[PDB]
Amino acid sequence: DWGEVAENLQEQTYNIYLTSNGTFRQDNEGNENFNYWWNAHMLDVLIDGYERTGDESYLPKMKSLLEGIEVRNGNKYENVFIDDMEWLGIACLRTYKLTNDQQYKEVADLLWEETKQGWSDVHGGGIAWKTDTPNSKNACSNGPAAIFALYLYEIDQDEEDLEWAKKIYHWLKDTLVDPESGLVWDNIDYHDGEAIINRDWIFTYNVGTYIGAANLLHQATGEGMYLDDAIKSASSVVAPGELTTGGVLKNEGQGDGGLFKGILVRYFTQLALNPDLPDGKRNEFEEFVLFNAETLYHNGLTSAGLAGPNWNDEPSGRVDLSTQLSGVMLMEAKALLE
Repeated sequence: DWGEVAENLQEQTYNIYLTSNGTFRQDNEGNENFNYWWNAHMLDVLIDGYERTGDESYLPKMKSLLEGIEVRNGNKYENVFIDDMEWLGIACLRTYKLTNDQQYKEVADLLWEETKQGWSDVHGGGIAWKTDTPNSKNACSNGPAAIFALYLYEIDQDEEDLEWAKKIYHWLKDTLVDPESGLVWDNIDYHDGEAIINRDWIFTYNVGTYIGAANLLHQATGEGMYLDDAIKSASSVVAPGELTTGGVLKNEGQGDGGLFKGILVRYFTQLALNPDLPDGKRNEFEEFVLFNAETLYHNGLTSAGLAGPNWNDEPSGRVDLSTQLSGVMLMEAKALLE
């Protein structure tokens, strides 16, 4: 069953990438480089496993990871990459909602304060990409920020957190979202004195976090406009276009790009579980997840359980942790859809 596929990928990922301090190394060829936001998504994958199985063995692995991230980041959680902080904050609030472990909440609160400090009037709003790159406002430092704020609002029910979610999402939609397709451009930045939007870089995980934010805003407010937003973006993901090759989410390389597919699948799946989704869209989205899962399972996984950047070809060399996490995420999402 899909659950057993996901469990096997979980075990393989853990054993191949485990390294010092309960964190996870950059690749399977001995590169020990610490990648903060990849390890945040490893936390996300471990939570996926815990939620599926209820197996208590996930909990020490999660906790060690949380603490190891702090150590390998220089004995602090703050990072000059603001998107990094947002991703870890999301994982921490997910875990808090599931375990009530206050250590995760305290980390998330620190990171939320860091995140808000990244907002500025450059380009009319939005959270900066990095604390030393204030003039770049990126989909990956805003979509996740809106999700982070929505999890915080769901938990502490402080209205200022929903205010923040709405502010962030409104700026994102106005600036970086194509009004017709709902695809999401990577960033707006100043280059040689002038403001440029990179429309060439349409990445899976940016439309993914836009969908995720839209879906959570729908759940936080009830307003159908958010669900319509989510549906338009997701429908453009399913239909043939820039993000698919033969009905399969495209190869976006390794390194950071290796993780992009998995993040889209995560939030795509959360949309498909939205109770107010029309039945036809639900069936279509579930089918899309199944088709990608089948394709990776039969054509992309090496015998040892490693997924490559192209879910249709087995990798023959280095596999970065990010790439592998995307495969694990797809399988956990399929299992979640039963």
